[PDB]
Amino acid sequence: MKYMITSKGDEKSDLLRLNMIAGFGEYDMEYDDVEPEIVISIGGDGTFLSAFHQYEERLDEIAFIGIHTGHLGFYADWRPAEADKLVKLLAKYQKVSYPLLKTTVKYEATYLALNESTVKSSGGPFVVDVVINDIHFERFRGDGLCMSTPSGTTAYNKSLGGALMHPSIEAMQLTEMASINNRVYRTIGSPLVFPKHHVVSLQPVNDKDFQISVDHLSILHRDVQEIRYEVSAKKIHFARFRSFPFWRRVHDSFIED
Amino acid sequence: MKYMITSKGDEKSDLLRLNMIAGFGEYDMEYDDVEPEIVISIGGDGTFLSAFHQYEERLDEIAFIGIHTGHLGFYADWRPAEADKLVKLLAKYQKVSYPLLKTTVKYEATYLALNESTVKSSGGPFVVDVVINDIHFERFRGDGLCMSTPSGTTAYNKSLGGALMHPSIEAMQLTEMASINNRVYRTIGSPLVFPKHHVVSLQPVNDKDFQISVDHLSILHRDVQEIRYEVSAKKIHFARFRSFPFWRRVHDSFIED
Amino acid sequence: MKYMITSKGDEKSDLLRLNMIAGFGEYDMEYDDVEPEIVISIGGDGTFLSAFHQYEERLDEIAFIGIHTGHLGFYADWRPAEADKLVKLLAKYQKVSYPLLKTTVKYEATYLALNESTVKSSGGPFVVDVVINDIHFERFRGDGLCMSTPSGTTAYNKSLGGALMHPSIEAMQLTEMASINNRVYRTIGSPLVFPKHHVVSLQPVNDKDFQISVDHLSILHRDVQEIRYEVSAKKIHFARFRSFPFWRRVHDSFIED
Amino acid sequence: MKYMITSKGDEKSDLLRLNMIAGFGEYDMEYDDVEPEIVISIGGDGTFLSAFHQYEERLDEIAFIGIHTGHLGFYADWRPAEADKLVKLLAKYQKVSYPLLKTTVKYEATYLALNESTVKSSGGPFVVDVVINDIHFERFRGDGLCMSTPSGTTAYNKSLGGALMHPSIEAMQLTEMASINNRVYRTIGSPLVFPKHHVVSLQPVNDKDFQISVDHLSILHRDVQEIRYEVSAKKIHFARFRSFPFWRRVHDSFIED
Ligand SMILES: CN(CC#Cc1nc2c(N)ncnc2[nH]1)C[C@H]1O[C@@H](n2cnc3c(N)ncnc32)[C@H](O)[C@@H]1O
Ligand SMILES: CN(CC#Cc1nc2c(N)ncnc2[nH]1)C[C@H]1O[C@@H](n2cnc3c(N)ncnc32)[C@H](O)[C@@H]1O
Ligand SMILES: CN(CC#Cc1nc2c(N)ncnc2[nH]1)C[C@H]1O[C@@H](n2cnc3c(N)ncnc32)[C@H](O)[C@@H]1O
Ligand SMILES: CN(CC#Cc1nc2c(N)ncnc2[nH]1)C[C@H]1O[C@@H](n2cnc3c(N)ncnc32)[C@H](O)[C@@H]1O
Repeated sequence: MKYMITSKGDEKSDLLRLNMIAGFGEYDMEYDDVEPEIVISIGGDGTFLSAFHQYEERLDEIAFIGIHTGHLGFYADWRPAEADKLVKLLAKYQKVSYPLLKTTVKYEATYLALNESTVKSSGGPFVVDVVINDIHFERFRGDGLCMSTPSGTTAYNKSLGGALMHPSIEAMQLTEMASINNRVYRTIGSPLVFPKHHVVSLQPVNDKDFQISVDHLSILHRDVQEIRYEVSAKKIHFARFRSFPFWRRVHDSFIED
Repeated sequence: MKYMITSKGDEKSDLLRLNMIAGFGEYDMEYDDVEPEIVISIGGDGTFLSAFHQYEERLDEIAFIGIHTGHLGFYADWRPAEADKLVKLLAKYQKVSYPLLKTTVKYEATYLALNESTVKSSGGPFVVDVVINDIHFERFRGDGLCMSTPSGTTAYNKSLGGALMHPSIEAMQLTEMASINNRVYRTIGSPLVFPKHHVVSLQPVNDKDFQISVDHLSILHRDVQEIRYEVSAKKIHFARFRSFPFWRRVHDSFIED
Repeated sequence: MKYMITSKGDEKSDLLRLNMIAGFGEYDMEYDDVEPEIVISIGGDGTFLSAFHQYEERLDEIAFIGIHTGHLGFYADWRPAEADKLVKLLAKYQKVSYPLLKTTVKYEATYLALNESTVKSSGGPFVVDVVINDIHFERFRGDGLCMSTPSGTTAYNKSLGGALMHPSIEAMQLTEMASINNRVYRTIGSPLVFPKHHVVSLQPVNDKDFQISVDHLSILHRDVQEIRYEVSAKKIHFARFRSFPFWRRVHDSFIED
Repeated sequence: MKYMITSKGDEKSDLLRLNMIAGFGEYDMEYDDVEPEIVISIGGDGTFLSAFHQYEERLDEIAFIGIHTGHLGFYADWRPAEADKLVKLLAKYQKVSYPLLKTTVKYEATYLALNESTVKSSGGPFVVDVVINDIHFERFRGDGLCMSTPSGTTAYNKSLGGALMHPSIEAMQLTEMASINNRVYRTIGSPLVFPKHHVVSLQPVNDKDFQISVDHLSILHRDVQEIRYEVSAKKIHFARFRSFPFWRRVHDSFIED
């Protein structure tokens, strides 16, 4: 089938990429970066995120694979030494799917996030009303908010005090960035975990300009009327070759390897 | 059908209980506290928890209802003024189910928790190995651990920094109590959210005596070899009469009412 | 003696300012906004912060006073109804002094902060080496860092998890903003409280552009070689007329009033 | 002068203790465990804490020294290889003093803490009114409270989210253990740092039995009317032989060594 390989760009990743293309050439495998069925990322989790967004319009037809040439990643979770075994088994596997986060920006534009989407103010203070399923929940004032996917909970969400969720749970998690809490403003404080079909809506109070991020991309959006978050109906599909449990991936990354 | 009413014991709850029994008497309703189909709790969330554990052997055949005579509760979420309307509609509704936590103590004994189950040391230091699906995850040293149900996340879990999960998500959440983290002991720190069929196992390192709690009940268990946590196959069934969304219940309890 | 009054600008503050000037005119008091001995702020804590920085070059010769026309402030801690009594007693008091934070930016420029000084990245990732008294302490990667004065601990420092310090303690407190902590980057996590004469130095790793804030002012600094923090030798002097203990000010602002 | 050596009890500590006594015998040094001027602890920080409380009645006349036979401690901060050099220099140094915490239990009894003093309930719920300098600050409900010395901030205080304070600051820090915060109970949440002469008083609401700890000692106190915390007028004196800065001790223990 058709495949493509993206590289971090350094010497180690480019050389491993050319070795895998050479190995794939020994099989009935066609290199195609327009309509591939297999997308292999060689580098780090950031390289994988770029590979994800490069082909986010054909997610239903692609199985992703991440190879880490540096430290272990949560998406790039295979070592370079296993690359030849990867080529062989790719040539002849199972698939697993992770949930995604859909962000809607109304002035509308839509985006998919594999890790998270965050909102911060343009320059002045950040004040938004948080609406959950069309009911006003809180008026947040602080540095910003972060809405994370399950596989994203080990990233920005973790540094903000959020919980780590197993990626088989179809949910999204909202966490706060340095909220003010006194006799005036009151926020929930705790991270919030929302199931599928729940819609979390951010609405401006005064300033309507916001710095909105989706994974690595960050854009200053002007004249924003609303930001809608919900668990996406689309999922990202990984090629699975052996058992690397998520909790073991957490242990190896944060406890010790 | 058969019903029973439990009371907090104070004058307000006992008087409301006798008024509801009198109202139920005007219908084809039989008071029975042995095999009831309807269990009404009048008091607080603690009164509801006692009502839950009193009939935990017939959960599949009971619809629970909570009336709060004090402040709003997450289980006792109906005001005394609605009691007469409750009697009428009970006489002729829909049902909603929340997940439960199964705790297994091997020396074995099993328990169901509606809020959470916690483990603390008998007297000396608390050290346990945390095993997730038969793989060693961390060696925890600290004050204790708390495993929460979704509806329990707004209780002890919240005070420990855990996330608030909508009760439609079949999961359990583990949080830490004052863990040591230095060049010796290392814990994950973040709360962990586990899906159904995941088994979290606590195993002793030196001391084998532990103070184990399940909701309000707390027992000193001796010669403990293992404590197993998993999302229960059983669920608690609530009688539903109108929409009181969980997130609104969170807003009314923690933001303002 | 000479005095001046600054106003938030709204109708309530301007009208109270003109009433106090009229009351001061009934005494031997000279309005002077060039070399005043008394600086009265009417508005909120933000109005007071602007009054502080307007006269930061004559701190040793000025007694500050804050009047809150909205909610209680930690610097604007006197109600408008007490303004006439303030005029009388000003005309004939004691003084109390709070510590300040000195920030040095080397490319050098120096700044005084009454609340705090923060460092965030220009656009990309924020990575700095933290040096305490000329010894490397940690390599911080995250959103930013905040160094707070004692009276500033109830402001940005509090939202970041820092401790509240009584302003009689000559110290500064450093807190983290969403730090990464895994098998690569390692930060202390806890807030750090430094005494007088301790020098905390932030040094760039790759990017040398930083968004540096001092109280309300925020400047993008380019080609930064170092940022030095230390407890200032200067202090801000408040005119004291009665006992409003700091801990009571904390209770009234955060517990209830 | 007179000296004594306490040992953890294991083979390594006892053997090092006998070697130091033999080395001290080659000088005009008298072993005395009744009225020593030098108290050497060989083991861990726990061994040092026991050595501190064994001679807490002669703190003004004793210089303490800690040797760690295991991992580095904050009080036992000298390696066994330096023991012979310690004997020589002891025979002929400077002294440094750390602040202590005085706990008063009224039914009265007084205690000194080098690390911290904590309060937890006897069995039921823990509810106390927190009084700061004779003014009611908050009604705390939760697992307990911890009042830490500066050198104690790296111990229990750190695991509870408190700040790390340099031990030259004469202060005490109060932190919360899992407090309830809703529309009923309200606590400050943040750690509180109190200067000298400030008195923090814990007063019972219903239950008058409390589990009170001071460093390693923990006693169930009955019929408690009040618990008073204040920075002690006494200090612990360490023998200083070279520079091991506190912040370096923090870096070596928590960042890496
Ligand atoms: C760095 N870029 C490529 C990547 C990655 C990645 N993904 C994961 C994952 N899923 N699990 C464990 N590690 C991971 N690394 C963009 C990502 O930087 C993260 N980020 C931004 N600011 C952060 C902060 N202050 N603290 C922690 N993280 C932060 C955001 O998550 C953003 O997406
Ligand atoms: C008090 N008893 C009856 C009840 C209740 C209740 N349940 C909920 C709920 N689900 N959501 C919102 N409020 C709720 N209250 C037993 C419960 O006391 C909670 N608990 C114990 N120590 C705690 C602490 N340090 N901090 C917060 N909570 C604590 C444990 O959760 C235990 O189950
Ligand atoms: C708002 N401006 C005028 C003021 C004030 C003020 N000072 C105090 C005080 N000392 N104590 C109690 N309340 C106070 N309000 C500038 C201040 O906004 C604060 N800030 C910025 N971002 C924040 C965040 N994410 N969370 C909390 N605070 C934040 C920074 O502290 C900055 O200095
Ligand atoms: C273990 N025993 C001897 C010792 C010591 C020690 N002192 C220091 C110090 N000053 N700095 C850095 N490490 C230190 N270790 C009693 C001490 O156990 C600490 N502790 C109790 N429960 C804890 C928890 N849940 N989390 C962290 N700590 C806890 C209490 O602090 C108590 O005093």
